[PDB]
Amino acid sequence: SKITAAPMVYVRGEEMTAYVMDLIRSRWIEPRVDVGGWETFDLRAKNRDDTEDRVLRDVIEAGKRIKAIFKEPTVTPTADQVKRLGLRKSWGSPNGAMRRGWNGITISRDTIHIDGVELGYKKPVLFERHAVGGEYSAGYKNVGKGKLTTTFTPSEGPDAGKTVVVDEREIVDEEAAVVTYHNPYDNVHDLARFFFGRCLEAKVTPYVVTKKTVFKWQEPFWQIMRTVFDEEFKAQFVAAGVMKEGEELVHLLSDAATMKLVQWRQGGFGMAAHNYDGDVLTDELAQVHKSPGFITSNLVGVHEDGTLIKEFEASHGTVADMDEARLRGEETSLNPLGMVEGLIGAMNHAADVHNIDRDRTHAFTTKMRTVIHQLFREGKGTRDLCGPSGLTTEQFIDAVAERL
Amino acid sequence: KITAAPMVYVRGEEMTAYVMDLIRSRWIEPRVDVGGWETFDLRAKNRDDTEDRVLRDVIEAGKRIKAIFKEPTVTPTADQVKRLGLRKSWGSPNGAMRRGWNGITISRDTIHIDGVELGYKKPVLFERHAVGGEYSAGYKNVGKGKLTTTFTPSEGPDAGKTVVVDEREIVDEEAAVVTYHNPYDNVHDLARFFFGRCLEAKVTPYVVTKKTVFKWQEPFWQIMRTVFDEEFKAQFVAAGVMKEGEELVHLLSDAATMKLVQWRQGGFGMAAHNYDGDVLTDELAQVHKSPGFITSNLVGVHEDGTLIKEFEASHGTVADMDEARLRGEETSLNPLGMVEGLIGAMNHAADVHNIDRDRTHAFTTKMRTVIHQLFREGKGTRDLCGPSGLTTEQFIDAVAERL
Ligand SMILES: [Mg+2]
Repeated sequence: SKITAAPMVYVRGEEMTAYVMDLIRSRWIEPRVDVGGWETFDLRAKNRDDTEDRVLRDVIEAGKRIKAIFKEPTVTPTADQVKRLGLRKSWGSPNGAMRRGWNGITISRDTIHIDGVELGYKKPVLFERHAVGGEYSAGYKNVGKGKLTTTFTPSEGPDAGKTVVVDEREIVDEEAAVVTYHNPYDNVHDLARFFFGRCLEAKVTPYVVTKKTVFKWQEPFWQIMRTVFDEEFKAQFVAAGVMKEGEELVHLLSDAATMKLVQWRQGGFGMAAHNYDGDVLTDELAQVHKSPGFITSNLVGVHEDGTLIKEFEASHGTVADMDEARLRGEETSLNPLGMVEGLIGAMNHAADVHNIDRDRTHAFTTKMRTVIHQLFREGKGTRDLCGPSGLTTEQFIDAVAERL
Repeated sequence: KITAAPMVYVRGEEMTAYVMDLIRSRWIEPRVDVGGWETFDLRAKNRDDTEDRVLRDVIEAGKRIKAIFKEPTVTPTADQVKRLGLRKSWGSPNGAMRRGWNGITISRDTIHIDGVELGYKKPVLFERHAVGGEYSAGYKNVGKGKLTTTFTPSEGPDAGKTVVVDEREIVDEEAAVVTYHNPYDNVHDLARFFFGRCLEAKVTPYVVTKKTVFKWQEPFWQIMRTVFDEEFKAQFVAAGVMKEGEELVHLLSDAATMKLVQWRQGGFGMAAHNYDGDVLTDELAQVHKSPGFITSNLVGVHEDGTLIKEFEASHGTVADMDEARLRGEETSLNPLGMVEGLIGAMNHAADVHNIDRDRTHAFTTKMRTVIHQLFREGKGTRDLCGPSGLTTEQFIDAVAERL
């Protein structure tokens, strides 16, 4: 019989990545997997306009209920795209919505490796980007001279109801930005447990990355991680030989971590950072490794029922330049490994979170990975890694499908 | 013997202070009268003992003299408070200097030696906005409650009218609440400094921000682009850097981290906000070779319009080599990054005070040429020349010999 796919949200995009995933679903998945349990959503920039971001609020609904999501790269309907695609209106990045709609704790940005192919990092690297707070949710104004005041009124504790001044300053410039933001730190307890759990499993030395020396408000991010590590993980890490006795959890300053990403070409490490630091450091990580596509973008949130909501996406966009090449009858060679790593993760999580056909699903997803890696070893991968004698997009799809 | 102009000299500790003591004893003092040098003891212990009056005195001296050389220093963090037996922890001196001297820019440029291959083939220039952002934030660590940010303009048609900038319910038992500002008036000055340096160096300039998401940053780009288009674009075309119709490029901060790893040919410049510049200049140093292979020059302005310039190396005091030294063992400290700082400071001191201009400039040029030439001959330090490289004292003597 075919493998019974567990309930999973499948978010289709457009352009080259949608063309490639249609071939992957048709030729790799569907012959071997009953995907009846998949809930499919059309996130074409058009369909987000045409439905007024209904299809987005429906994806978020399906996500909270099913807890496993594969998302293809999508076109954010920015002002440039409204004109190009003849849309009616402009719409924001879906990330903030998904990060809050699924109680996000982290975006896992991990190095993708190919057995038999050497990339920038020799061994796996793990990165945890705090999924919430910071400047991504800042309120702000561009102003000239005047007085800026920030007050806080606690709702609890011995000073409930008492308004206190957080900051007051005189702006003395004719052109200035004034900015307020918050970092919610309650879920850093869960982030710590998730991160250290993953790092132990992977046998990588974990590091915590902040600017807490100057940005002193960041101290809790560090203190919560050290506390969870010392009480719940330091023993297991010494026992597994990842860390020696007496060795302590190391904090790295954000600016220093940019230097460690370049130095530490052996890999075998893990880092956890705030939202913005993680955005910037993970792109540096991508470039040292190979390119954006060679890092995951795996959102992990916490359901009210205590299980994890996990969304998986490739770290590249829809590759419109290649879709143009295709529609000019020029050969293409899209490496689908980034998106396949995402689909594997989604299918695996769906099987685990629902307890449906776990053994067969994990065996199939592992075989897909093993088959792809072996083609790359033989010089039968895509042209990004195998050079000009590498296979086209379609030749690669067929090469994998024959070997499943 | 050269009469040194008035200059502030900020002394540190550990390996770097020992190295600079020798440089002064063997290279400077036998050829230069350093009467005009005002020296300041910025040991962590001296910051702690004077309750930072020594840092207050450095800022007052810098405003008066306008030319500052600063050795690497130990910031009195909680760990250094333990290690050095201090009474209190203290912040870095940087905020005090950058704000105290009306900072505009921190210029952080790759250090190059003809005939020595480092990470970037051609010079790279970086302009970090010296002030603003989270470096001057107010903040609290709080629980649940209501956070309100108001602004009252003092000028214009809405003067006196308090407006709401932000209002949000904090729903977490543990949260940071943060308010900061970006002062953009001196970005007009940053832009002219940056594009002029890039034009001189013939490098392609880029502006780096997160303005697509952090939209309050839009003016940083608009000010720079307006200055570029009005004052510099045609010059960039005529210098062979850019083609007609090519526009100034904006890079997102996260994309710029990728470009620093990719663009190993160098020949580019980047301008960024304070924090973006902090992280990118550390990345820049590492791709080039190491922390000290980047200059660090703060440019500010006195209320009388005279530029205040401070110069330092981009490395620390290298405690580990001081330890190895005190154990009688061999060291190899490359002093080029520190000497580039001293050269800039003495050159500015000479230019601002008009004291022995011609001879100071010749001595500073010779110091650099003598150092660079020794590296070309495999008689540099072991960081560039390998084990066959000279020791700290051997390198100091070798340079002394050739002046
Ligand atoms: Mg720094």
